[PDB]
Amino acid sequence: SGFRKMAFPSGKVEGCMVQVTCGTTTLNGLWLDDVVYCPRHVICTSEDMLNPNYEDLLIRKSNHNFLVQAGNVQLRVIGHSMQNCVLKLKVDTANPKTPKYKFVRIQPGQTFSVLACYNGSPSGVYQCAMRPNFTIKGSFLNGSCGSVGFNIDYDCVSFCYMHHMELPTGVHAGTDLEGNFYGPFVDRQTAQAAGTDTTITVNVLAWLYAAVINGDRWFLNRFTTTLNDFNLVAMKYNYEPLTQDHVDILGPLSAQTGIAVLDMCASLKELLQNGMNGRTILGSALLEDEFTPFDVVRQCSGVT
Amino acid sequence: SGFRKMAFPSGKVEGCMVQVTCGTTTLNGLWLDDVVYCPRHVICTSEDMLNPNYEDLLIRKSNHNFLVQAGNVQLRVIGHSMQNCVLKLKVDTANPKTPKYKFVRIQPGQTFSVLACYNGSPSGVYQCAMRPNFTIKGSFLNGSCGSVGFNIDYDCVSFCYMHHMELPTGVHAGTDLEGNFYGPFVDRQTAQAAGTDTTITVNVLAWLYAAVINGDRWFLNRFTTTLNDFNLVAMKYNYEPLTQDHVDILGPLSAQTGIAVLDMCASLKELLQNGMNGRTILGSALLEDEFTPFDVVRQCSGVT
Ligand SMILES: CCNCc1cn(C)nn1
Ligand SMILES: CCNCc1cn(C)nn1
Repeated sequence: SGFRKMAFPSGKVEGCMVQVTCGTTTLNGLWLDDVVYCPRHVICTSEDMLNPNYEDLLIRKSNHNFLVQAGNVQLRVIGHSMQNCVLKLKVDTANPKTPKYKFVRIQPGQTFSVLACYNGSPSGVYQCAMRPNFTIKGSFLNGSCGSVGFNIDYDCVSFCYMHHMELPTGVHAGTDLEGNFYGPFVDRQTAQAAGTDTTITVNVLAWLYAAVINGDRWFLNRFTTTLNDFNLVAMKYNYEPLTQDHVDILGPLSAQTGIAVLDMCASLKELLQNGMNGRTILGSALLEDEFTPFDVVRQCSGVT
Repeated sequence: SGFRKMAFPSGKVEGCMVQVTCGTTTLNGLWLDDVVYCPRHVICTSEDMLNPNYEDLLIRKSNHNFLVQAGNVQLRVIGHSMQNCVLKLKVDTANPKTPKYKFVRIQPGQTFSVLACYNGSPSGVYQCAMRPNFTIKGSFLNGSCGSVGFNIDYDCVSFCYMHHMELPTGVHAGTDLEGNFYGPFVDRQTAQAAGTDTTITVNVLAWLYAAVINGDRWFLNRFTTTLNDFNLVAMKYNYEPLTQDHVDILGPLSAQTGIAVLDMCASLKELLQNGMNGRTILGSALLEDEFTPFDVVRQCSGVT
């Protein structure tokens, strides 16, 4: 019993982190096979960052300018290329600790683990969600860029995020491992404001199911609703619309608990309209939206 | 910027987890050097668990009854002993992945990371606090026993917890790595009720400092207080008394923010008396008490 915000075990990713230095900028790289992946803004002077031309900046760079250190050993860079907003540094040594891996681009509402690193050294691991506005609410200090987000399917690491940017509002922006930003963000020190940070409704419902499974049931009411009626209330509270696809995904939790998804929607509707009245659910005073239905099933079933 | 409930990178501990089987019971062991540490209740039939005599049960056990598997390879058990509530299985092979390590017994209010494991395989990592009533609020299913709690100081893993028990109220009890239970709990399926789960005041204050550092300042007020005045209010709200030792420990956060500890106590006093009025602090609607002052300094400074 019990339900925690749980990250994937980080060891397989710890084995991939290296330090990348270009001039006076040090950040983190991801070493998979004989390629080190890092944010292309490693080549920028904080001045450059105001209006950088990456293709022009890169003409001034040679392989030997990219200093890559794996623990206390230097890697030899034998080539470099820019793909979207990431650099790919080809090194002469395959990472011997390379796990089975994939690069995936996640959807808003999907969760992942972040291994926060500084100077290629892991500092901690925490669980994130891609927000509906394509920001993440991370914990990143200067030097943390190139830290990565991932999911693990048994022995295969799916890398989904690389950290690039903090917005003036202290939320985070980054790329998939093909170097494509999530959302409208760019690797430039400019006015970038996030859109509405809506609540990931299907994740809240998942977490309410987690609550029932773990004996927190005070919020269960006598009501039901419809997708359309629920969605009118969701919209009013800046919740993401619930689709039949979401209902289908919650089916297994529905089955396990015997609470119809639309009944749980009617519980959530009353929580939105009435608040928590100073009560908690799974030790939270707000409705948690950074567990997916898959997360709740995984944690409630003990997958390794 | 940003502040997350962050666990230590788990890789050094992942390298230590093994499966221990005695008859039909499989749980987790910790393999350090040529010793596997596991809960002694591995020898119990769920029946045994009602009133177990461990010394008598152990007379019926031989080395060859303890099946220890590290990944898909069997370890040879060449001796076993009981220390308090843990078994020490001596194996013929030193764990080649043994990190620098210590066994420490933590105090209530101290935080640590848990690597939740099943069949010797890591499932996730999360951050816990030893509660003032010597329970922890974990995420543990059947098979999770022998999962461990730890802190990391650069390259040295301090092991502080091994998971043994779920209480009827779904909170968790376990031992240090010398096999001594935290609190009054025993490895018997009997009436064990936890005492008052008080709030770890010094940790709340630490987290309020974390909030100010990260730009959440709405709760800062014009007031101060005294340790004695604050403690009268703390007692009323089932908060742990604040000592001068706690004030001393918060000194560095005081210095960094220029908010005197007693001023922050007066902010916390108003939050207790007035509530949050539907506002959040670092994305929480309740006062978080599972960050130590050391945690806040570490995360706010980016220690690896
Ligand atoms: C535009 C990316 N090509 C740069 C380069 C040059 N060399 C020798 N290796 N990589
Ligand atoms: C009471 C603990 N001693 C048990 C034992 C017996 N052998 C051969 N190895 N360990």
